[PDB]
Amino acid sequence: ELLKYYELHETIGTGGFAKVKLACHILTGEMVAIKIMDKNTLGSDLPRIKTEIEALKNLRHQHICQLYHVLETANKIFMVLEYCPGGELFDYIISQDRLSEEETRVVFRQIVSAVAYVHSQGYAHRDLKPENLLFDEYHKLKLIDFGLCGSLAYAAPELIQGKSYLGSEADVWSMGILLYVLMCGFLPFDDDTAAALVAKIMRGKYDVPKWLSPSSILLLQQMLQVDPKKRISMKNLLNHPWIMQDYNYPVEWQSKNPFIHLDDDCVTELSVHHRNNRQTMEDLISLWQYDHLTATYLLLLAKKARGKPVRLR
Ligand SMILES: O=C(Nc1ccc2c(c1)CNCC2)c1ccc(F)cc1
Repeated sequence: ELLKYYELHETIGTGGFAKVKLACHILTGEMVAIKIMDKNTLGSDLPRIKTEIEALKNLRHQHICQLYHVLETANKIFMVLEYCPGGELFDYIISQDRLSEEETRVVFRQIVSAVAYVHSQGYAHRDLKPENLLFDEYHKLKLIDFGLCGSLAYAAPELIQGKSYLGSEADVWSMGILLYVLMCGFLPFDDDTAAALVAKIMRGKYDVPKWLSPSSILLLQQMLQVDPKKRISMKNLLNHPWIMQDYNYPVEWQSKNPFIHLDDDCVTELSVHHRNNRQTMEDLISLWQYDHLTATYLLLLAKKARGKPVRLR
């Protein structure tokens, strides 16, 4: 209803919180994903989502899944998001059992990039797990659900015991757990009772498979220090020996597509369409409301990047 700015297609994952519906932006012809939140189901965590959405308006990175449009009806919230055909990182591992060191490295370098960018913008994800890591058609990673139950396995020990934590030192712990599951295909700390799970995280002791290389084991033990003072810093991680073991350059965390100025061709096409001049069109865009204009601009930008003509129907 009312979001007939879009033709609706397939359903690609329902949660008891938010469902995702596939869609097509009428004007641009561009494929999109729609996260459908129900305000009734949220309730005591609506500002949780509003703050999540407000962070997501200020993040423009190649490994962050792009927000196009927010739409809030009487009872529903619609997030219009970058289309990620490739699927989830979680489902990518379970199908390969585990990834090669060389492939984990390729993927890991992308997580580091997305996460470093986020930090530089003065945010921490505070939930890095393979269920938040989507793949595009070019098999590049995109980061989702910035939100902050079964994230207890990926939780930092100082986060567990309600101590004073830094959001980056936590993000580093999470990336250690993720690095483990990438190479092994199972969790380093895992238990049926959640108290014994909490015990193993504090103990800091974990299994090491025979297939793990020494540099791997060594990076893992740098990353899964219980004491946050002892954990590897984000700064030291970008140019780490292991990280640079195949592609001998540090992580390119800097946004490769910054929001700088508005694109000329997009502004001219929106001016002809919305039947007003360049300046009145530019002012209207620069307001960045995450309405249909923001979606049309950002999706015309997408169309331009593909080498398709910068035109609405
Ligand atoms: O576009 C998304 N996923 C997607 C799109 C197409 C297909 C899939 C996932 C998986 N089956 C093949 C087709 C997507 C993007 C963002 C998001 F938060 C949730 C889902």
